[PDB]
Amino acid sequence: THPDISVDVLVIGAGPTGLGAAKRLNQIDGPSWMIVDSNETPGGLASTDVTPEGFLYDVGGHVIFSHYKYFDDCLDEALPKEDDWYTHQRISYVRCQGQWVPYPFQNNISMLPKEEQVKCIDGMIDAALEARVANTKPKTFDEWIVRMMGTGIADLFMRPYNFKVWAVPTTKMQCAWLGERVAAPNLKAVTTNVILGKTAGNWGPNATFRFPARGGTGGIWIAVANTLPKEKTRFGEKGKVTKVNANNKTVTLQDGTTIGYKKLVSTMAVDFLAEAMNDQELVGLTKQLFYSSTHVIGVGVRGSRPERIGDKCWLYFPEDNCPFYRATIFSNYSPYNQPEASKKLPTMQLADGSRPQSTEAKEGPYWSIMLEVSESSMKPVNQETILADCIQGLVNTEMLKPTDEIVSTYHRRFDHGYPTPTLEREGALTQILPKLQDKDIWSRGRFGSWRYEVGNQDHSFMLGVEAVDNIVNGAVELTLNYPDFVNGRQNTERRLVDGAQVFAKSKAQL
Amino acid sequence: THPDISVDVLVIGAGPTGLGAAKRLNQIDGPSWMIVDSNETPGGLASTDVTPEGFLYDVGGHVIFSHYKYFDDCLDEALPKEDDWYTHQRISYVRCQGQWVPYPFQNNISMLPKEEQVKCIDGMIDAALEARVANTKPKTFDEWIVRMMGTGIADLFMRPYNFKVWAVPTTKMQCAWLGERVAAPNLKAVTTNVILGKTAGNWGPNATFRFPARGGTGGIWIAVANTLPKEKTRFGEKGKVTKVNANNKTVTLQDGTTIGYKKLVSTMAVDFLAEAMNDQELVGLTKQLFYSSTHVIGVGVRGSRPERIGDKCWLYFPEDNCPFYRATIFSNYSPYNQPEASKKLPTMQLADGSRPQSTEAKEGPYWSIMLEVSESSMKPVNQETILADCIQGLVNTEMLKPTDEIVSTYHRRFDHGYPTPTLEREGALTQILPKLQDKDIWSRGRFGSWRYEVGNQDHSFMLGVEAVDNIVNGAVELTLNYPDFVNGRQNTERRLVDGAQVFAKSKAQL
Amino acid sequence: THPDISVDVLVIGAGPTGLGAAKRLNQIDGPSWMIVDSNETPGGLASTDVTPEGFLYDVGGHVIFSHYKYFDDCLDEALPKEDDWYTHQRISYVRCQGQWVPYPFQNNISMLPKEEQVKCIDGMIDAALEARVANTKPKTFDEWIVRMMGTGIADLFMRPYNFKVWAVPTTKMQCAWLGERVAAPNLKAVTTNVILGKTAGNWGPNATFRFPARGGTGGIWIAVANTLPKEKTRFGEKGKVTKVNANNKTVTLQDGTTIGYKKLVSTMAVDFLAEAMNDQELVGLTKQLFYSSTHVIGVGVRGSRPERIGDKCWLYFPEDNCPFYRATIFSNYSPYNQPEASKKLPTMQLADGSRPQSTEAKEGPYWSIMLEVSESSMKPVNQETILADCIQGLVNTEMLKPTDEIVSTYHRRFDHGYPTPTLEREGALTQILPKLQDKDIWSRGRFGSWRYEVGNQDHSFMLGVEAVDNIVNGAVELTLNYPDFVNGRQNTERRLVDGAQVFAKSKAQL
Amino acid sequence: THPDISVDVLVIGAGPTGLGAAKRLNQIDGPSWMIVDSNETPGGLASTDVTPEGFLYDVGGHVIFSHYKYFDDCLDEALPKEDDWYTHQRISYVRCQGQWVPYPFQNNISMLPKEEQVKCIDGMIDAALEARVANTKPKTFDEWIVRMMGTGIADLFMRPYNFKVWAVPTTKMQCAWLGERVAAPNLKAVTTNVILGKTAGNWGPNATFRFPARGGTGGIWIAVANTLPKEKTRFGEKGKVTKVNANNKTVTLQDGTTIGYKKLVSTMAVDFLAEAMNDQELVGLTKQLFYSSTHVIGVGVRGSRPERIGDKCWLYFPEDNCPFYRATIFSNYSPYNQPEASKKLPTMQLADGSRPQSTEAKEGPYWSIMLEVSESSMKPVNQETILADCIQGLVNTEMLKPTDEIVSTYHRRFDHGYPTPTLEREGALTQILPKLQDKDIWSRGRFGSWRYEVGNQDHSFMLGVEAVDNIVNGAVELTLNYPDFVNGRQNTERRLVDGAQVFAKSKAQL
Ligand SMILES: [Cl-]
Ligand SMILES: [Cl-]
Ligand SMILES: [Cl-]
Ligand SMILES: [Cl-]
Ligand SMILES: [Cl-]
Repeated sequence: THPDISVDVLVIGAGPTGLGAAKRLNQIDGPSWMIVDSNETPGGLASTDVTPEGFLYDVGGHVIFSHYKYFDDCLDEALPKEDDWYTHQRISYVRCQGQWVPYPFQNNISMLPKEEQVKCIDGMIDAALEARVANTKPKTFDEWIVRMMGTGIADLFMRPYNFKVWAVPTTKMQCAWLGERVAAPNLKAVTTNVILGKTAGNWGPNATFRFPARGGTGGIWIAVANTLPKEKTRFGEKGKVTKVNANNKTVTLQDGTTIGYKKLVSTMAVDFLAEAMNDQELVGLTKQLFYSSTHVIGVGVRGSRPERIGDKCWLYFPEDNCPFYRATIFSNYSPYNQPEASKKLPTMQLADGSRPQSTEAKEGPYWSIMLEVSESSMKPVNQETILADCIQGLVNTEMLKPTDEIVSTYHRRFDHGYPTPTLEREGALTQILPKLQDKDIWSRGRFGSWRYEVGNQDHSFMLGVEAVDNIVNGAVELTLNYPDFVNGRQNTERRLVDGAQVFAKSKAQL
Repeated sequence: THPDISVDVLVIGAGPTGLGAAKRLNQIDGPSWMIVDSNETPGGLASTDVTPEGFLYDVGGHVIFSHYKYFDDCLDEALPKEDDWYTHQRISYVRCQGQWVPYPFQNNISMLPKEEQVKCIDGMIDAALEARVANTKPKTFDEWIVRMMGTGIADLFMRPYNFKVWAVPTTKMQCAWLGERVAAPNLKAVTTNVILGKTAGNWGPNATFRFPARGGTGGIWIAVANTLPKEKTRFGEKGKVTKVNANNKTVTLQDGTTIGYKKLVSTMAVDFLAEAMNDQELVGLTKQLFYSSTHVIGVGVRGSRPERIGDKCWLYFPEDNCPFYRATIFSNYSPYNQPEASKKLPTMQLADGSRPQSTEAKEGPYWSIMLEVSESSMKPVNQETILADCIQGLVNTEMLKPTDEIVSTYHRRFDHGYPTPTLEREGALTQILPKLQDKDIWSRGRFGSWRYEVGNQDHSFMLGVEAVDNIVNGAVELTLNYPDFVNGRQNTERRLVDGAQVFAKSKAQL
Repeated sequence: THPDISVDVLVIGAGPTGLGAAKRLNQIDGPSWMIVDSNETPGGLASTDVTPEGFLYDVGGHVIFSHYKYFDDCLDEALPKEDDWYTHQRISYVRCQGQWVPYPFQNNISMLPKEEQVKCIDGMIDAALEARVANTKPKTFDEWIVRMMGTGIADLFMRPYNFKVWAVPTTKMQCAWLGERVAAPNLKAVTTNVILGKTAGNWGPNATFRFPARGGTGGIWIAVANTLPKEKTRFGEKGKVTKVNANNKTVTLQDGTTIGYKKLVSTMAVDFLAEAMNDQELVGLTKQLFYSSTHVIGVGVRGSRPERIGDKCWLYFPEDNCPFYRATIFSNYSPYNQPEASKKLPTMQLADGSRPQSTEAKEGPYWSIMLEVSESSMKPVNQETILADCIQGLVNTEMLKPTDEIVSTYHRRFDHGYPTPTLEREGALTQILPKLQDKDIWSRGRFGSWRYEVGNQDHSFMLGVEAVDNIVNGAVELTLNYPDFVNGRQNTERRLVDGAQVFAKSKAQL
Repeated sequence: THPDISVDVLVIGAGPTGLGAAKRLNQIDGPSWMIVDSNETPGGLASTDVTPEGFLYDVGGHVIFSHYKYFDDCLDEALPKEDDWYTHQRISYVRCQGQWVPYPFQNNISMLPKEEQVKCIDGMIDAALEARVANTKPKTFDEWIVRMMGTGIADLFMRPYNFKVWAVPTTKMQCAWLGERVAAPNLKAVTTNVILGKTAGNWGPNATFRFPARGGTGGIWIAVANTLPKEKTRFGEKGKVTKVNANNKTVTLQDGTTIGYKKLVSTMAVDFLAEAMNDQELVGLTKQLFYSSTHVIGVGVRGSRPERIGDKCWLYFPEDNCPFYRATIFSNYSPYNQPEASKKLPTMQLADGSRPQSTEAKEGPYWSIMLEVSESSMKPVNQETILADCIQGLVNTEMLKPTDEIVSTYHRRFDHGYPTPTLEREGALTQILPKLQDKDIWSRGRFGSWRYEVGNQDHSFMLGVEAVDNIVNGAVELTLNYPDFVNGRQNTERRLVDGAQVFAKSKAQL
């Protein structure tokens, strides 16, 4: 019995990974293909939301750094106009003992209190000496931290912060993922800065970045998707997958529709995929994986951007005076992430949690703060108090004065927020993924393949691109299996226009 | 003024690298292409000669170990029959002080004289203690050797042997090339074997290998070339490139024929290429490279295979009692590498150099020995004596009895034999290659790109495949730039039939 | 009330330590002095017993190596005749798995079975690598052993043997005592000998030694004692100390005699001394010390010296097939340690424990074996079976054939045999000794000061000499407080005739 | 032919070493002895001079830290009255870049400029990392310095200062001598101090010291000499040795007197001694030694003690703005080192070298500065200028205002000042000293035995004491051969009243 639809390559999910697949499928223009998503708006976790008050919020505050020229190509194609983008410098700090320590923390001990400087420089001297002699490798994230930074910085920042964000102890995570995530501090340079009182916040791929002028980051993915042939997309309730029959290569949609595929690129969470397959073995396997949920909190506030806030981009909060691990001055990325000054809005509450002296709609201007709070079986959070707790936290960290007027609030919980690089992860993935591929199913993405090291938007996008390129041109999936390889190089070879398309164009013009 | 011929991609050279380009160009079947070679017979350095007496000789005794499924696919296509191949186990030894030390030498100290064992175990102990503390990297091949094996093994085997093959002292070479070439010995394992008297000759990719039943390895490349559209090839005097005009992208052949190209894949020696471009800058750059010439000496001998020879495949000769660094019992690979026993041949001489007691043509059977002797500006060789010196060497090493009857002899000198991994190499290549690429010229191959670590038949074949794959599909050239990456994995993704071809075939079906 | 006798310096005990004290007191001939001992025969633990059958036995088999010229002087004086001494070369072995391994064990791995050689060479490699990097110090004897020899040699010899002798686990002992006792094996030299099959039994002060022709080592001390003025000695029941009144410096003897002293040199076991002082605090401190008792077993056997025995001097037994840790072929030291061949003796029993076939007194010649067995609260021994058990052990270790005729037997238990270098030792001694000295009591000797590293006869002799030299001439007690100092040098300065006596002699000549 | 005088032991030189010998010869009161010196006043280099203006100057500013109770006893005997001594605390600083860095320099990096702190903390970090792994020993003082402090502190202080004092480059000196002279800095402690801004100037034996109320240190040795039997001393021109006839053990004095000896304790510089012996071999040997001369400069200045000067005791000057390596505020040690306030003196010059506005004799009070300048074949110094140069330096280092009134000046050059611990030293001494002893000559003292490690007054005194003790009581000369042993312990055994004298006294009481 024939399926309602038959394609060579079926793409499930229209987030960055899925759209990457679609883009390369569309570029090659060889096999037939189709992309579906239960959401009417493509973008997935890289989408932007809006409060009724006109405040925009990305899903946690997303800053792009591109490792791939291909990813750049597709962005330039979607938002080609110069004024589609703003370019910014990374102003990042960590909140430690009343003071803002420039990112990364481990490289800026100099901004700490004297007593704390001691504990830190001590830990590093120890670690540098043991390292001069070490011949074994760190078994856990935690060991790596101690080995690389010493007990001083471990206890002061690394350990408490990482629990606050991963929702699992540092001793429960693996060490291989953090090539380009965590900076290994040089003893000599660190003490030199302590002596001099200088800073060093240039480490990391976040140096300088682009942000879309309108629509938040979610705008990019809407623009990218628009380059696809509408009839090959199926977004909304009509595109919600409810069943995957690996054995006879057919997917079933919510509305009963059936799609037949030769090859399946799934970008939904691999545990949901296992469920949708009714494959008991895979379900059990995926159940060995671990993830944290993410609460994204949005706070719209009236007033000119306080000088105390300055041009800070994102801030890290290791201390326990606030529930959130990171905050972003989202209003700094684009003036279109919040209403214009002329827009009149009533004050909902003051930062201290009290009623405003006036509930009349007043003018702005406005600024915006975006928060993230992790959740897991090891770190539960109370949904009905988290917004209030977050706002208090903003007070406690002197992000807001208790008098500051709050004009808009945003709170949304994303079940699958972070794929946790646990000690167990690979043992599971090295079974799950191979077994899926033996069924002609490329499971890829932040939760498709579950590898955070390679879980950024560009990474995800390329996972989709490279899956297709593997399916069609026999390309090695570098991003999936070799995070350090792709992350350590400039990937310039693959382009939105490869030789193939050039030669075909010229043969058609004769 | 139009050229006689115009193709999208022109391939110069039909050795493995060139043919690799061809097979993928021919597979993709997109851009137009053409392949030329000055030799009527494709195969390059991987081809086979035959003496008038019917004894075959490869260019030094070639053994195939594949790192790529794609390579395997093309061999299977060209020689699909089970009985087209022989599969063998590596029986390799090193000749040291009257005894046969199993390969690798450094892993079998137990087979040496007691006095020599001491010198070696001592060396390793020292090295192992300094390694426990070392934090810098070796600057030369020689340092690497000392660090990894100790002075004992360095002076006994490594140092003398490597000069005898590379034709340059170990102190003039770089350390980066030897990932899978030189075995780093483990002190405990080595001494445990010395105590017990056990061996360990399983290290290396050569464990089990296959070899063509007929025509030598050259038979493979003739077969592979036959799967190409004949009309797209131009082999022989008609295909000899004499001039390359990079500025207007046209090549000129010996017979005056002009060929225009959009992309050039050049597999000739990059120094010859620079010469053919009349590009002074590149000629100067290429002259900073270094290579050794290779003398291949063949000796056909009458008699049943001596038990003293046994099933030995190839043998290493570090000592100075013979000029050759290696010997291959070529007759062991295939019964068709030498005449049948029923064939009658006259004896040309005895191993000791004297005349045969009888110049009548007697029967066999026969066995065959193939020698290699290196030459360079640092190690000259006398061509008119080398054959004789080699035969004497065979006597001194007890490979031949002074009474053994020589039936056939072979000697040929190949100017460009080994691309020497000198210290200066990369300094030159990282200038030569990029500058060539800016002219849309992909120089690839054993001398096309000059990197030995990736200079085997499968490496070369792939260098060509990947050059095309980069030109057409924007694939990254992994084999060229990341030897250790391609050598350390199973490269299974690229196939002689990719999804592209499958999907196009099914689209033409309906 | 005046005491019966009053001397300036009183010496309790006429072992080597006491005799040393006396000899220098007598040389200086300044302060008045006196030496007492409960034994009619001076010598203490360095005395010799005789069986009724005419078989001599030292208290464990004593071999002199002199660190002091002073010690040499007194022996030359006591036994000045050339033929008073025999000179020997140390032939020492360790009984391991049916074989005799030359001393020291850790230096002769070559003589072990192959399977065991591997275990050992492995341990040493591990330890050599850890050592290359170690920066801390060993906390226990055990740790020291591992660090210096590896787990292989530790489990095979060091750990089992050291318990067998010290009667306490190697984990319970300190590491500082073994400067010149335990050899630290060099990895390269060891493996070099395993490869070649050579030996290395020259390590240690025991190389070549001299032994008294007559009266066992006990003869020496009788002779030394005879050079003292008889009226200044009091040996026997008349010289047994029963009370020490530190407060009014008066000693009381068994026969009621009281002796007044200004300075006391006590060479009795320091725990006995505290008891004799009725000093509760010191008693409590001394009880923190630990010692092992020694069983000395003597076996006289009929027959020419078996060739299997050869010229072996002393032998170490780490295995558990015999209760003794060491055996000495005491008959080898001097022909006068056992009866002449012409002497007729009845056989008491056979080595297998059976009755002899003849109980008539037959002739010799004879040889003699001396054994040692340790006892402690951690290692009890059954006195009534130990002799039989020892004789069986001599059979199991093939020291005796079950047929060998045993002519004489000897067994005596010395309560204070070895002062155990426990972890707790120095904590107690650094209180005990100074507190005793504050009372003008120099407690010195193998059990007077309780320090094994400095507990040989010469050491003890010199402890007494230096004690007196401190009392009279303000000399620093080097042997007591700096074992490594005196052991690591040639002590040539102090002589039996110092300038003092030379100048006095010359002033009396005028 | 008999000598005019005959003694058992003859002592040449009445500095601290000679007087040490005499004191013990006098205590023992056994052999006959006699001490001679070419100076009417005993003290040697530890004697005091006086300027006509009434200003005292030690030979460089001598500060006593006693390692020996014996030394203490003799000083208590010579100067028994409480008010014979002043007790002080070590206030010591190093002059670096306009600031006073508390001694030791290496432990107080915090007091440096920020740019310099970096250079130093960097060097230590490097050093600490190499030390974690080092397994060889330093071949020179310089290497020791680098290894122990880093190139930072090496270039800033150690290297320049040590040449400025030793008159030789740090690379020309040996490493063994500096157990208690140079402090090995702990990285963690140093950086902790840099961070906190704290100090640490307690390291060293100089913590708290005592100084003779009257007569400078010279008063001590005058008082000590006075305790000797006058008739056994021969000081002055009458005591000047001119010949030493080692072969018939007779010494010849200036006035022709001949002294026969049995043992000779020579404290004159061993080079002069070899000369006096007319022993060619020893002359050659002694010429292999090296020494630096010492210029002592004394500056008396009118005025109350400037607050700028404070209670500083001695100060180190590594920088090249002054010729002197050390300065002492001698006036701070005792009020009797300079005239009383009431004394009237004319101003000789101003600190700037100009004439005084008034040559009338005005009152005080006064203060005194003592400087030291080194000289050698590698570092000449111009005698006629040095005084002025030194005064200028005092100006440059802001020790003196150019207006300060200089009342008195002192300058004297001591040919033998410092025995240089050169690399060659021991190779010479280990021949010189033993060869001398085979002749019954004990050469001892700062230049008698030439070892600086053990060349302070107490060390010297004891070298003499121990020499006599070796001659008479067969005592080991610990201070001569084991500097580290004596320096690292409290030497409490040898006293001015030993048991010997006590017992002899009580024997004569009966
Ligand atoms: Cl070529
Ligand atoms: Cl006792
Ligand atoms: Cl019998
Ligand atoms: Cl002198
Ligand atoms: Cl004036």
